[PDB]
Amino acid sequence: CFGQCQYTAEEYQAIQKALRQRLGPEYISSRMAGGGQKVCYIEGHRVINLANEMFGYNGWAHSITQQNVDFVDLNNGKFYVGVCAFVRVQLKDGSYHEDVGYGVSEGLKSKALSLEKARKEAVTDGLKRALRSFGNALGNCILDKDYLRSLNKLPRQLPLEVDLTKAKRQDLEPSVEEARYNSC
Amino acid sequence: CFGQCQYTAEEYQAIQKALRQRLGPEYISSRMAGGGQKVCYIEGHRVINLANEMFGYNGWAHSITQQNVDFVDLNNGKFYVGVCAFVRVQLKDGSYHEDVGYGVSEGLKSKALSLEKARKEAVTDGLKRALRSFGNALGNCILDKDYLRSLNKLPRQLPLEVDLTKAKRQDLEPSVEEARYNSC
Amino acid sequence: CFGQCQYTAEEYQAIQKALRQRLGPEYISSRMAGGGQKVCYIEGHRVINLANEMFGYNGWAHSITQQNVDFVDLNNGKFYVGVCAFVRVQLKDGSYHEDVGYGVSEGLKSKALSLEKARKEAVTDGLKRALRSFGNALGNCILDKDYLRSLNKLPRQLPLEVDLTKAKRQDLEPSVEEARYNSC
Amino acid sequence: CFGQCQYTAEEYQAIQKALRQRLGPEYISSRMAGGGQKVCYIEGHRVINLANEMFGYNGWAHSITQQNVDFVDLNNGKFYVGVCAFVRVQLKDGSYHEDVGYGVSEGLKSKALSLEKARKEAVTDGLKRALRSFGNALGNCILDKDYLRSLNKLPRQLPLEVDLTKAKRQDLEPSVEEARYNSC
Amino acid sequence: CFGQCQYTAEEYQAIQKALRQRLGPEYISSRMAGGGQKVCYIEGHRVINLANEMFGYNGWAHSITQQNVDFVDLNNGKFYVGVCAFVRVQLKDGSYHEDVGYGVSEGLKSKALSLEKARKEAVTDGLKRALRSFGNALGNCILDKDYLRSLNKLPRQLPLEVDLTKAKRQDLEPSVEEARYNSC
Amino acid sequence: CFGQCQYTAEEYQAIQKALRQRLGPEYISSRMAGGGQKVCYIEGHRVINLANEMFGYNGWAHSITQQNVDFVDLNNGKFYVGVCAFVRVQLKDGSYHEDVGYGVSEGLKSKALSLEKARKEAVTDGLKRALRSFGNALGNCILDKDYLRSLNKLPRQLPLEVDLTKAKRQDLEPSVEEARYNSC
Amino acid sequence: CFGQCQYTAEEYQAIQKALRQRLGPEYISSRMAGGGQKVCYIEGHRVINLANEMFGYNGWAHSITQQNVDFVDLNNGKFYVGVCAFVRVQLKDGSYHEDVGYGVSEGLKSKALSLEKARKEAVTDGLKRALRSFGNALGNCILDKDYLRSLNKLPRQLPLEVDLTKAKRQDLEPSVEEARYNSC
Amino acid sequence: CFGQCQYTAEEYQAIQKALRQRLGPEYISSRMAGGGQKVCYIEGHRVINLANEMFGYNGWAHSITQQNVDFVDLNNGKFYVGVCAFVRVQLKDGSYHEDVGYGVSEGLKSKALSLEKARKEAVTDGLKRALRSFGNALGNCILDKDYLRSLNKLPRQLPLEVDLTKAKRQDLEPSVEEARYNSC
Amino acid sequence: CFGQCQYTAEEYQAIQKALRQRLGPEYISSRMAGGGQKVCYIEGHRVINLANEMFGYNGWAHSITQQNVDFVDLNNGKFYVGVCAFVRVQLKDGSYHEDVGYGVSEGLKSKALSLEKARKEAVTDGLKRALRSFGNALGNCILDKDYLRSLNKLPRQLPLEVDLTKAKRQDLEPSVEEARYNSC
Amino acid sequence: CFGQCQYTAEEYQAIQKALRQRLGPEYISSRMAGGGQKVCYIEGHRVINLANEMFGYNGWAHSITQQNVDFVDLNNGKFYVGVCAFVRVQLKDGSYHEDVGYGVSEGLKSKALSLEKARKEAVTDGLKRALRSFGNALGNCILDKDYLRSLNKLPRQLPLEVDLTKAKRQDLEPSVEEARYNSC
Amino acid sequence: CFGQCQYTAEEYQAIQKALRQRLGPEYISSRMAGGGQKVCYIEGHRVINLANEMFGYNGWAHSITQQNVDFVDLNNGKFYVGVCAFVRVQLKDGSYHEDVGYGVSEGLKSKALSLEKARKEAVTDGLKRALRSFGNALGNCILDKDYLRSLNKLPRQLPLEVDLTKAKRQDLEPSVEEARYNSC
Repeated sequence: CFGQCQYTAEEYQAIQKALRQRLGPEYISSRMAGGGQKVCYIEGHRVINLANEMFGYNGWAHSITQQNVDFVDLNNGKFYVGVCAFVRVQLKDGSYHEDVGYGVSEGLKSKALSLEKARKEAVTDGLKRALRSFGNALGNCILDKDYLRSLNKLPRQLPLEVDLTKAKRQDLEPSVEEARYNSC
Repeated sequence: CFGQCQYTAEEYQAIQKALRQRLGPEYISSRMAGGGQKVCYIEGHRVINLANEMFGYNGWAHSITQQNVDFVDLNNGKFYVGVCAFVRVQLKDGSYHEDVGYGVSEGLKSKALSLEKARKEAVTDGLKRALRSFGNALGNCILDKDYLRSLNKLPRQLPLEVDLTKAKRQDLEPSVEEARYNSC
Repeated sequence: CFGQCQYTAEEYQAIQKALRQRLGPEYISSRMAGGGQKVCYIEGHRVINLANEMFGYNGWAHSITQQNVDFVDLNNGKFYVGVCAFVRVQLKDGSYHEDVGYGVSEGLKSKALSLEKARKEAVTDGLKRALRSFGNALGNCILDKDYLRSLNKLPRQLPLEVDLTKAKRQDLEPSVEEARYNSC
Repeated sequence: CFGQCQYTAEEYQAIQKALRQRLGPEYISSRMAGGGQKVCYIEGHRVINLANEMFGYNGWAHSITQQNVDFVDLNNGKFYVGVCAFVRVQLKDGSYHEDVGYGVSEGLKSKALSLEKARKEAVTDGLKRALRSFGNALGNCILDKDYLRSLNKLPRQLPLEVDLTKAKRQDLEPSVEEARYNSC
Repeated sequence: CFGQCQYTAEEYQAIQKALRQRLGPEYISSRMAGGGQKVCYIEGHRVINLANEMFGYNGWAHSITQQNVDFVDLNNGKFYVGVCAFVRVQLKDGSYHEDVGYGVSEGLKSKALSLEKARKEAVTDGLKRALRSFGNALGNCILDKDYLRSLNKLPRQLPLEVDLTKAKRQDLEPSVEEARYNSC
Repeated sequence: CFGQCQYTAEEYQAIQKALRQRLGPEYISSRMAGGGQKVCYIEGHRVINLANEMFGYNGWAHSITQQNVDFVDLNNGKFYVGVCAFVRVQLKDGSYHEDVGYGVSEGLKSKALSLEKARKEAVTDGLKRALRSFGNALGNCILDKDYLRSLNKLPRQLPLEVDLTKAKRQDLEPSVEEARYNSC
Repeated sequence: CFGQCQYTAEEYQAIQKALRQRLGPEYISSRMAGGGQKVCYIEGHRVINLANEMFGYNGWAHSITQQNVDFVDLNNGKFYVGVCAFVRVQLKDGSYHEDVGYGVSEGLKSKALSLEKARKEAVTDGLKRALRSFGNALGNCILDKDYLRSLNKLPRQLPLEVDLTKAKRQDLEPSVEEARYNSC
Repeated sequence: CFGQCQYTAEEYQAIQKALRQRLGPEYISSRMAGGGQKVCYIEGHRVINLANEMFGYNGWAHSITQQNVDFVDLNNGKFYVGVCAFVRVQLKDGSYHEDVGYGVSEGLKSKALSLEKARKEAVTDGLKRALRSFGNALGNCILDKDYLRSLNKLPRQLPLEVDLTKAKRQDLEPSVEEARYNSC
Repeated sequence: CFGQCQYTAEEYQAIQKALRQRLGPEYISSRMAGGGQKVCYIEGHRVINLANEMFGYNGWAHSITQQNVDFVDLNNGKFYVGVCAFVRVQLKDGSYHEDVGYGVSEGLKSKALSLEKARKEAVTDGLKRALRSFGNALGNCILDKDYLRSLNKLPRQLPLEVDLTKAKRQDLEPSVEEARYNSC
Repeated sequence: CFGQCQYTAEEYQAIQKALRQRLGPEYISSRMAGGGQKVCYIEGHRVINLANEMFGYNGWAHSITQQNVDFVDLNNGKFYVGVCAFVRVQLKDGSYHEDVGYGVSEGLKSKALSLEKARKEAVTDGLKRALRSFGNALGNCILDKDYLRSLNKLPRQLPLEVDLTKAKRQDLEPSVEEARYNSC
Repeated sequence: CFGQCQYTAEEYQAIQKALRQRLGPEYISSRMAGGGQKVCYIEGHRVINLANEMFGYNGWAHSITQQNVDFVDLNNGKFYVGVCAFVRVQLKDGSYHEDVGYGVSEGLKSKALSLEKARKEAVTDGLKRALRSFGNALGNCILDKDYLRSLNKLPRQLPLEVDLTKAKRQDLEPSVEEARYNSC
């Protein structure tokens, strides 16, 4: 089952070589840090799809080992919420990587929305930081300074328009059900 | 049993390819956020059916690892309830994904109804966010900005009328019972 | 034993296809919500029989993982009781689904009756919401808005009179005892 | 041992078909609810015998997972006692069903008798509600409204006189001891 | 060992048929309830011998899962003691039944004697109520109203005088020791 | 080892038949209850020897599952000590019986002696009550009223003088050591 | 290993027959009870040697399951210490017996010596009372009243002088070391 | 799986020889310590890539065994946060190394950002210090004084510009998916 | 390994016969008890060597199951320290013996030295009392009164001078290393 | 895996002989103790490399079993921090050694830096003291007084300049990757 | 692995005979006890090397089962620290010995240094006292009074000068690495 299967040599080399390279300009987005320069990051769904495409959708898993609210402060009617989360990512071979993410809320008035934002963000950057440890292709290169400098010297590409003419419009999946029938 | 069976190659490719694409305009609904623009989301039962159709009704499971009431506040006779829930979704191969959902209640007067809404919603978006990690087909594409922009440029389709002439009107299931007899 | 047997292909397809469709007008009942429109729901015993008929009487199980009284308030001599319950439903293959139900009591004067109602209702809607996740046939369709709209356009069928001429009037079960003898 | 043996096909169909039907007029008794109409129920020993006859005396078990006194109140010299009990019923195949029962005492003066009544009744309706989930024959039909309406249109049968000429008057069991000798 | 051996078909039918019938007039005794009619019950040793004779002396076991003193009150120099006990009875096949018994003391002056009576009685009716669930022969019929009415219409038999000419007067057991020698 | 060996048919019948009968006049002794009639009981060592002779010295075991001091009260310089003990007796086949005994001290001045008496007596009647459940021969018949009435109509036998000419006067056991040598 | 080996038939009969008889006048010693008659007992080392000679030095074990100081009181400069100890004795076949011993100190001035005496005595009579349960030869007969009466009618034998000409004067054990060499 | 596979001789010698040497001038960076000289260190991603390249991306894992906030102090409106983290690095053969890292924040005003920095840095230097123990190539040489002195005598190389013409611009990985297909 | 090997017959008889006899005058030393006569005891190292010589250096083990300081009192500048220790001695066959030792300090001024003495002595007499249970040769005979009386009638032997010409003066052990080489 | 492999005879003798000798003048460094003479010690990385070279990089592991801050004192604006750490070093054969190290900080003003220094130093000398127990080659000889005296009589060798022309300048490891490919 | 291998006969006799003798004058050192005579002891590293040479470097292990600070007192500016440590030494056959050591500090001013000394010394004499139990060669003879008296009558040998011409001056171990290669 999970955490027991042994990677084959061809699969090992494929995944290692694929993880060796860096990301392209489409993945990295930017934010305006408070009292700082432009901070480059990667969207959560981009890294998620990268994971399901590199290790397989059934090849990697992530769990929240422990999450606790660090603080909820009420200052002049605003809620400052800080939350930490421990996220562990495990492959199908048994390897794993555990890292901490932080969720921060400072502007919202409603306490419930503040905790919602804080906990969801804590989990999402926990996942990001835990997947970063597996190689450059999953998001390590964002921390490299020379890589960011080279990125700054690239043309600003326009966002791609999604061609959805072949999207999912009917529920029944004849191919998937047929394959599962052949597997049963 | 569950969490032990190994996915076959044909089934693996079928589910991976099916999870690769995005959702169609029928799945995404909209809400009017308080002091915000239109927020797009997916209904819970849509994602549930997507799960039972992609992995099989017996292929995926979800459990509530931990749920705790964050706060219940009484302000001038109204109840503000905020609840967090940890939901873990596991496939039949052993892979899993754990995520946090939040339930919020702010308008209801009765405390019992407020907690009912908060806990049920916390579990439902916990399930949604935990299933989002498995691919674009299960709801990841809702977070993509370009995908939403493309969706905004689509015609507004009328809701489909359900043809229920072949609904379930008798309890006895001759086909299911016969198949189970042949299996016993 | 339970949670270990593997579903056969024929049984898998039978149960999947049976779970794919929706329910008929006989199952859904209605309630008059306080300060609201007609709220449609499904009776507990209907869903129970649906479970024993779809998965077999020995094919599904449910347990109360955790139940705790959220609040018991005494307001001007009335008891407001709110209770939450965690219910886990497991099939014979190992798959499972866990969900939360709420029990509410607001009118009864006696505390004991209020807790009785609250806990029993909490468990019953916990079972309902946990069985809802297995497909449309077990009660998912109640949440679909288009399905409810189509239901509203149906004739109001009169309740069926139960023909009990073949009810259980003697204790001794010659068929069951004979079959168990042949099995021993 | 218990919870490990697999049901045979013939036994499975026998028990399923036997559980499919409903109960006869002899089983259901009535009570006069406080400020209400006639409430129909089933006696505990009737359901107990139904269990030992349907699944075998060694085929089903029940345990009290957790019982706690909800409240003991002293009002003007009377004791109001409310108790909850969690009862789990398990078959010899491993299937199980867990449900909550409530015991209520409001008239008795002595505290000890009040707790005796409350706890015993809590366990007995816990057993009833946990056995109800296995099918219509074990007591599910009591909750069906149309079934009760049909029952109201039946003649009121006189209670049966027990013919005890073949009761147990001697301790020694030659048949049972001989069978156990042949089994040893 | 215990809880692992499988009952044979002949033994199963013997014990089931023996448990099917009811008890004779010798077993049931009567008590004068405080402010009530005659309450019929069964002596503890009668049920104990019934157990060792029906399932074998090595075929059934009972344990006290949990016992706690509910209350010890001192009223004007008298001790009111109420105790609850959870008793679990298990057969050699693994089946089990768990039930609650209550011990009550209200007249004794000495606290130690009151607790002695309360705890011993709690355990004894715990055993009685736990053995009641196995069938009519072990004491279920005491709760049947028609059975009690039929019992009231029976002649009052005089208590039997025990013929003890073949009692145990010497310690050494040549038969038992010889059989154990042949078994070793 | 202990709790695993299976009783043979001949041994089973020997022990069952031996346990079926009642005790002789030598075993039962009498005490003068405070403000009561003559209370009949059995000495601890008598029951102990009965156990080692019926099941073998290596065939039965007893353990103290839990013992707690119920109360130690100081009244006008006297110590009233009440102690409860849970004793579990297990055979070599795995069967067991658990029961509660009480130790009482009310006259002694020294606290240490009072607790000594209370705890030792609690354990000894715990053992007695736990062994009572195995049959009439081990002490069940003491609770039978007709048996006691028949005992009252018996001649009062003089206590037997022990013939100790063949007592144990030398430590070395040539027979036991030789048998153990042959077993090694 | 320990608690797993099965006793052979010859060894079983040897140990049973040896345990059947009673002790000789040399073993029982006497004490002058405070405000009482002569109390007969057995020395600890006598019972210890009896154990190592009956079951073998490697055939029996004893452990202190739980020991707690009941009370340490300071009265006018004297220390009254009462201690209880739970001692479990286990044979090599798996059988066991657990019993409570009490240690008492009332005259000593130093607290440390009082606890030393109390705990050591508690353990020693715990061992005595736990070994008493295995038969008459290990010390059960001390509780028999007729046995003590017969003992009182015996001549008072002078204590035996130990002939130590063959005592242990050199450390090296050629026989034991040679046997262990042959065993290795 | 992980922690079970045995390293081969050729792989063992390869990794040992590779770990024997020291790092080149590109890896070590410098910081200006407060009131101190230039402090040399290694970037986190450099060591991460070194780990995935030396032991394989699936050959090493790291987990956070325990992390606790040492202190959060508020001094004149600034937050001094000190956090410790225990990080354990394990190879695929079972070997492991556990070490402590510290995260420090002293300048930031917002508490949430201070804890974010402190915890993330604590984990990152925990990983660094835990990987340092495996050899000189993974970062041990930074602590050698003579190595640092030799480094100071080296020319200051300009940072390398990353050639990203072959970066990751499309999601689909034909090579990885094909290899996984061949492995399934 | 330890606690699993079975003693051979020759080894069993050798150790049993060796343990049967008593100790010689060299082992027993004397102390002047406070306000008492001469108290005879055995030195710790003597008993230790006796253990390693009787059961082998690898044949017996001892562990401190639990040690707790009973009291540390400060009286007029002196420290009275009383400590208890539970010591368990286990043979290589699985047999064991557990006993309590006490450490006492009353004269020392420094607290640290007092606890040092108390704990070390508690452990040493715990070991002595736990080894006493294995037979007369390991120190049981010290408690025999007739043995001590016979010892008093013996000539007072002068202490033996140790001939150390063949002591250990070089570290390297050619014999031990050669034997271990032959064993590897 | 780790802690299971058995050392071979040749490897055992190699490691034993290598551990037998002492260290050379290059390893030992000196410190100026406060109010003391020159204190000789060994650098952490030296001992680390000695470990990876003697037992192999995959042959030894170390873990922090428990670390707790002993004290953090604020004296006139300075922070005195004392920390203890328990470090366990285990070989691949299962052998282990556990020892305590202490971290001390007394001069630093910032609390965070003080704890950083204290905990890191505590772990590093815990590792040193735990590795010292394996032989003279890993650092035992530092405690020998005659060895230190002989060291003082040696010429003061100049520190060696590291020849880094063959350092690690490229990430890709063709040899390691090729060996791992051949191992997969 | 460790604690499982069985000692061979030749190895057993070698180690037993080697442990039988006593130590030579080089091992024992002396200290000037406060207000006492010369106290003889053994250095820690001497006993450590004795252990690795007698049982092998991989043949014995030691662990700190539990260590707790007994007291830290501040008297007029000096720190009196007393610490106890439980040390367990285990051989490769499974045998073990557990003993307590004490660390004392009374002169140092700094608290951190006092705890450092106390804990390190506690562990070191815990190791010494735990290794003492294995025989005379590992340090038992230090407690023998006649052995010490004989030692006092020996000439005072000058400390040996260490010949370090063959010390460890290069890291690479060709012999050890070659042997490990042959073992892999």
